[PDB]
Amino acid sequence: DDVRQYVVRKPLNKEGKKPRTKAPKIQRLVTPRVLQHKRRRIALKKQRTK
RNA sequence: UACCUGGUUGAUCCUGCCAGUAGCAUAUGCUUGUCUCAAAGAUUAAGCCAUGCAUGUCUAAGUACGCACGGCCGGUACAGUG
Ligand SMILES: [Mg+2]
Ligand SMILES: [Mg+2]
Ligand SMILES: [Mg+2]
Ligand SMILES: [Mg+2]
Ligand SMILES: [Mg+2]
Ligand SMILES: [Mg+2]
Ligand SMILES: [Mg+2]
Ligand SMILES: [Mg+2]
Repeated sequence: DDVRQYVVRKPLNKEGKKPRTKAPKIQRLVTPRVLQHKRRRIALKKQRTK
């Protein structure tokens, strides 16, 4: 299941401004950046060993 | 600038101090037109304090769902300033 689908959003409607919806930033979410950081942490050990 | 002078006697030569002389640093008195520097509640009380200020800090890079502002899609995690 996808977490990004099930985020609880907040409606936000002030007088004189268009209606809006806001959702929080998901924390502890596996993203390609996290995997790439782990990949480089692994890849530095190979350089040290060589 | 390696310097002296007056004072004890009726008069003289001495010892010997007092006073006289020139710097310096604290206060004080009188006086004071122009410019450059410049010390400044140490001395008696490390005695007592009204009031105000004198230590705070964010980058692309720890944590933003404060519309407090703000552009597009509009479930389509999180645009950006903060
Ligand atoms: Mg995280
Ligand atoms: Mg005489
Ligand atoms: Mg003298
Ligand atoms: Mg003039
Ligand atoms: Mg004092
Ligand atoms: Mg004192
Ligand atoms: Mg002082
Ligand atoms: Mg100070």
